[PDB]
Amino acid sequence: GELKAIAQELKAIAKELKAIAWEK
Amino acid sequence: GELKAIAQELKAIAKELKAIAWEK
Amino acid sequence: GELKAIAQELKAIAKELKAIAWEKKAI
Amino acid sequence: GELKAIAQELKAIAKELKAIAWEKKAI
Ligand SMILES: [N+]
Ligand SMILES: [N+]
Ligand SMILES: [N+]
Ligand SMILES: [N+]
Repeated sequence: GELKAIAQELKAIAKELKAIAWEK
Repeated sequence: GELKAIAQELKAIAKELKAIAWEK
Repeated sequence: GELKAIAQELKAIAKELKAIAWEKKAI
Repeated sequence: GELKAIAQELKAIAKELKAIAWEKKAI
């Protein structure tokens, strides 16, 4: 449910932070 | 580096939220 | 800019989690 | 309790990300 959708958002953010690390 | 460690923390939280969903 | 926008999103998720926690608590 | 503790952690990470964003900006 809701908490699963939030967990998916966190995993998407985790990928963004790793992309920022490796350039910006 | 730092941002990778934070991304790992977010992925660990995502797993906690999914565990909370499926019981608590 | 991007890190600041992600910081806002995480604070917003924290609010959302407290609302969920409360709804469960209340019920 | 647990969701509230995770909410605090996410707000703390948001602060940490703004500090990082700022350090990069400043440099
Ligand atoms: N995001
Ligand atoms: N946690
Ligand atoms: N969100
Ligand atoms: N943290």
